[PDB]
Amino acid sequence: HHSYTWTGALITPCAAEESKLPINALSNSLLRHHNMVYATTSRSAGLRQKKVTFDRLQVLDDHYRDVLKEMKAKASTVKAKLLSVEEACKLTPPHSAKSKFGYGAKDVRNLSSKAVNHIHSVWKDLLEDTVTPIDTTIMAKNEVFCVQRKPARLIVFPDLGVRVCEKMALYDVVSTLPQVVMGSSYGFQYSPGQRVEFLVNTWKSKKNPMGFSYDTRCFDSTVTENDIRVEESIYQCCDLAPEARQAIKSLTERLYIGGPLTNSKGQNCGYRRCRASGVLTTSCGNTLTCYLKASAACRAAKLQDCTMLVNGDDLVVICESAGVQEDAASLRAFTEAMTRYSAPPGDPPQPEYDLELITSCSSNVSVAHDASGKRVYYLTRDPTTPLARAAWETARHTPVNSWLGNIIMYAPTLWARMILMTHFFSILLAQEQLEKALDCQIYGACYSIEPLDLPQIIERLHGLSAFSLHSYSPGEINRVASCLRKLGVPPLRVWRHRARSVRARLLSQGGRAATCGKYLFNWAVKTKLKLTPIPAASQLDLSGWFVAGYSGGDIYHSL
Ligand SMILES: CCc1ccc(/C=C2\SC(N[C@H](C(=O)NS(=O)(=O)c3ccc([N+](=O)[O-])cc3)c3ccc(F)cc3)=NC2=O)o1
Repeated sequence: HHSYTWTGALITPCAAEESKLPINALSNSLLRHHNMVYATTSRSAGLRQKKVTFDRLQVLDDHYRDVLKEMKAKASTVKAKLLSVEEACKLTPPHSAKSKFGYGAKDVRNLSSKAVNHIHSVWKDLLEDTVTPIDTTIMAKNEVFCVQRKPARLIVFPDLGVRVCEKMALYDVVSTLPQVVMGSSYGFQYSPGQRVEFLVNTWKSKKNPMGFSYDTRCFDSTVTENDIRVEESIYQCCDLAPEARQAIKSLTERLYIGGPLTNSKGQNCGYRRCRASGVLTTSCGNTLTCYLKASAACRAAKLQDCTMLVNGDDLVVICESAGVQEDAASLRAFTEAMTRYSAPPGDPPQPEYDLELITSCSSNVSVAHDASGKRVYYLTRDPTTPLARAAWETARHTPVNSWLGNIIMYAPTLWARMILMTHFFSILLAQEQLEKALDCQIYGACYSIEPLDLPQIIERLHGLSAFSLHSYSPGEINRVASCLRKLGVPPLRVWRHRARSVRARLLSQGGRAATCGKYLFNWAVKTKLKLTPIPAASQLDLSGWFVAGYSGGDIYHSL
């Protein structure tokens, strides 16, 4: 029951790989300690392979089956539709990996005959063949981090033609089934503010609240064939067209459960028997399985009033404390149950009695004060990785602009406002690219967004209070202070100075640009303004922005 088997062929790159942080005339103004930032490359693929390769064992008890029966009952109320070839094509990222069959994402988005015909043939084959394993490409991802070095993560994905077929058969399913099955516990249905709101209200719902985060060790590799078949059984509970059921069964047997791994050079690297990280069902599948195992585990551990929050493999549990000594014991039982279900912990889970001390999705709840001085909760996170990536994107253009996604997601934070906004608007100004649309990601889905719309976007997501938060917590303040000293990032006084400059320049520009200067940097001036709702704020269509997770699902949405 090994997660992977290898032939010995190396996981190769499909282009040039940089490890050291690229430096340009702008680097120093943001970060001086350049050696602490690095990018993971294929060179460390071998190390990752050893970590993700192990034997899985599963002992499924009655709690497991009891929870599953419940999940299926909810899933049976779901009705999902097949997406047309055109609709699926539209969801394909302009820069998605091209097909090995004479066409690329551009041809797919354009509905070229060649692309449409191959997709139809791939679909036909899925209906007629439910046994032959589908080929996948294994690659080492190039991600940026701050030292203290980790081996590159692996990404396994099927060909473009297959990815479009996954959309047709399962897009509607993975977009609507999770919230129906898990209710308020499905994390991807919330915007950052709504996530904090749910966490806060949940924590208050308890007489004596207690909570903890549970980090599974290499979750993808712990997903067994059984887990993937159980996932399919859940999808099949939905009201689906017979053609969709066949396609889902086929995709499960031939791709989701496992298959051969091929490097960029076309050499067989081995075989997979665990979760593929680059398929449409990755996020929904992990979310369902994690929720199923954790739910069953809570019962086995006898935790009282268990409220969960799941986002793929990230898990948050808030419940009624049965006492400090009892909580620590119950948690140990939880871990033991999760382990029996093939989901051992990476790091020992610890009970917390302070909401702000629980970290999940690399985030945590914190509190500040709005213009009225009222206590306001918001989502933040350790800025280390965002800043390292911001440094990289400062001297290198990338497919995904993490700084933009981070501003949108953490707009209310001290670090995003003082540093990210100031630094990058200064850059956008100097190059006059404020109106240029940029790609970023939100819950795994790719979105093309223009910087000029940030004020509106942030207002809709976080409200006007995002532009006026102050008096952050000492804990947050010092975590940011530490990070800046570690990376060698200039202090507040410097950023405030730059913000006034950036702010003044934006105000001069006028229109959309002035709005950015007025709202985004109102904290830079000594005498604040009023800051009132933005007229075009409602015009924005943020409908499918916070509905589901699509990490590795090759999903696109143009704003
Ligand atoms: C890493 C070390 C560090 C830097 C900043 C802090 C802590 C801060 S900064 C702050 N507030 C200012 C701010 O709002 N100033 S004001 O002039 O807008 C202001 C001051 C007082 C009030 N008031 O109501 O009393 C309102 C607004 C700030 C917010 C966002 C940002 F990116 C930088 C600085 N509150 C805090 O706890 O720690």
